[PDB]
Amino acid sequence: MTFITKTPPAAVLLKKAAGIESGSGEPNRNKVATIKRDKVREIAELKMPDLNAASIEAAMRMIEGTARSMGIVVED
Repeated sequence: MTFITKTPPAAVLLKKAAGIESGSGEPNRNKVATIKRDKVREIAELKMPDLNAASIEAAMRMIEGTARSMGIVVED
């Protein structure tokens, strides 16, 4: 738990960005939002300067499979 610096994690930031306000709120293995790499692109850019990603496609790579663990799909 840290609320001082460093953007949020992929899933969380994903739920906020691609997860809209909260079409789910208590999701699990379903889908509530779908975006192309354009969103997971900018999204990873925010958590880029703080995430252990390895590059743009690399951040979205983990950020993508990450969104699937919540309720947001991603199209390459």
